[PDB]
Amino acid sequence: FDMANIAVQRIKREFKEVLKSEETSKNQIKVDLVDENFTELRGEIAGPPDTPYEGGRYQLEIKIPETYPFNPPKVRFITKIWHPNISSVTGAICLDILKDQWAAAMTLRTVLLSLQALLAAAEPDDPQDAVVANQYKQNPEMFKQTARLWAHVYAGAPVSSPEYTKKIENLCAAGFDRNAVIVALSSKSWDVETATELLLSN
Ligand SMILES: [Ca+2]
Repeated sequence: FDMANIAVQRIKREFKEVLKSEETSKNQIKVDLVDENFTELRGEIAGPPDTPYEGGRYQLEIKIPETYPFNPPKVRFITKIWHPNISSVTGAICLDILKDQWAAAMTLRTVLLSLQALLAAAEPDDPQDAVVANQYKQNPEMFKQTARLWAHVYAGAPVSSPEYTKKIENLCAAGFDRNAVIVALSSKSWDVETATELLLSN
C-alpha cells in the first residue's frame, strides 16, 4: 499496495472525480485503474477540435509517486504523436506542471485537461522533440499534415494526406517496417530518397 494514506485518499478521490466529471461524460478524458494499489493508471484524452489531433484518442501511462500529492505524476504518451513538446519516440512530455510547476492542489482531471490544452497550443521554442519543432517552425503546413497523418494512423482520427499515405504504402510494400517508414518520412520532410537512405542504414 500500500501507498501512504494521503496518497491513497487523494488518488481515490481524483479517480472518482474523473468518473463523475462532465469531461468524461462528453468523452474528452478518462482514467482506467491498471493497479489495485493506485500506483499505475492509464489515461485517455480526445484530441482537441480544430487541431491536427481532432478525432484522435491518445492513451497515457500515469505513474503515481509515493510522495503524491506533493510531486507530480509521471506521465507519458503510449499513443504515438507528432507534437513539438512530446517525444515522437518515447512519448515523454515537456509540460511545466509535470516538472517544476506542479502544485499539490492539482488533480488527475486537471493534468488530463492540461495535456489536451497542450495539444491545442504547442510551444516550439522550448521543445521536447527538435525535429518536430523545426518542422512546426520551418513548414507549418507540412507539420499540420504530418500530425494529422499520425493522428489517423495511431490515434484513430479519420483523415490524412493521400500523398503521404501513398509514400508510406510504397515504402512498406518495398519491405520496410511501417513505423520505421512513418518516422523516416516524417523526419525527412516526406522525401522518399533521404527517407529511404535513412531506412537503409538500419
Ligand atoms: Ca508502502
